[PDB]
Amino acid sequence: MLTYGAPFNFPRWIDEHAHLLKPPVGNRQVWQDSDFIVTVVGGPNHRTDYHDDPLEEFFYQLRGNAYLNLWVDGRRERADLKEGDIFLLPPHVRHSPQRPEAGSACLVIERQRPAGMLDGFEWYCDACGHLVHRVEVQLKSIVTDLPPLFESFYASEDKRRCPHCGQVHPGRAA
Amino acid sequence: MLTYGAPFNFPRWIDEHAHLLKPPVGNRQVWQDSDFIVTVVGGPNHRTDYHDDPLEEFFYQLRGNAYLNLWVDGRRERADLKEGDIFLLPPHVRHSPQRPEAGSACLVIERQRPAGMLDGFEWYCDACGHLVHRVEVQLKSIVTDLPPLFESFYASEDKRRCPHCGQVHPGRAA
Ligand SMILES: Nc1c(C(=O)O)ccc(Cl)c1O
Ligand SMILES: Nc1c(C(=O)O)ccc(Cl)c1O
Ligand SMILES: [Fe+3]
Ligand SMILES: [Fe+3]
Ligand SMILES: [Fe+3]
Ligand SMILES: [Fe+3]
Repeated sequence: MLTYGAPFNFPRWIDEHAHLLKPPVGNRQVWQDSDFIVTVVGGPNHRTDYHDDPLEEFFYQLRGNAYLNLWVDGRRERADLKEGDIFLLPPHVRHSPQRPEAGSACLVIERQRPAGMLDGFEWYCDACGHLVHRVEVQLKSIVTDLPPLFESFYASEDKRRCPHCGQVHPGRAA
Repeated sequence: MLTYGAPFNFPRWIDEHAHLLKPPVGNRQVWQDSDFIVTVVGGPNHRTDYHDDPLEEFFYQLRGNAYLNLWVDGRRERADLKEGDIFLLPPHVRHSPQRPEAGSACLVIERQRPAGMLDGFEWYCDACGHLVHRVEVQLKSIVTDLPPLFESFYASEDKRRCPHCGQVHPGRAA
């Protein structure tokens, strides 16, 4: 049987769940308990973290503009997602999605991570660019597991303290 | 590094490769050698086969209309893909994509199949609806491996002969 239901108009679905896309992630999963994690992400979001996904991530910026802050070698990069753009991210490339515009919508498709394959969430220093803190987690829900992790980073100056130059990361204000 | 390149406008990409989408599949893969198999499928295609994918398949009918002939229990069903519709197909649900309109375009995303996980391609009888022929293959390319398989079915009345009522499947004319 069609465990995930019949086909349905996507633009309409987005219009109807627009009000449900809220910070910090701006996340909303389309189907539950599926191998393909299909989500729509809107704005304005609030991400100061760099995600380290063990698998690839597909992007299709349907509405509005957004961009991904990245690290390509050891340098911070910016990959813009102009409305209409699609993009496939190689596994493990560090990325921090910046979605500043309201009414924005990007289709993001990922995969359920196999047991033992963990996701990483990182923060780097503004000053020396050194790694400040990293949390590895067996990701069970890209919609609910995230906010709690960030909150623990923001609630601790010890986690935010750069082990290289001692600078304390701005927390939820960077 | 961005092994798959930078983001790019999708509508434009489709406009530029429109002429490359041809029968029987109407297939075109966006990125090569990736875990996520991202393809755009246009029309008019020519499919008389039912695909048995061991993994899920994501659909997003971007341009035009199409439909999937299915089997939901033992009955032939039809799941329409109206322009704008998205759909996630559970693994193994038998489906035969019918894409009759030219200039049509549907985003189809699947996964690279792990060794040992085979794909099935089937044909059923018009008369008794019984299974007429099934080929299992370690799918290495949903863009090039398909046509050769179908051609062998069409070139053999023995493969097309229903083991239940003896009716010979119409081949590439059903
Ligand atoms: N790319 C994202 C995004 C995003 O693109 O906004 C949000 C959540 C997660 Cl888990 C991601 O991997
Ligand atoms: N759904 C499809 C389609 C399709 O939707 O047209 C084409 C090729 C393959 Cl291998 C598929 O699984
Ligand atoms: Fe990510
Ligand atoms: Fe520092
Ligand atoms: Fe299929
Ligand atoms: Fe028959």
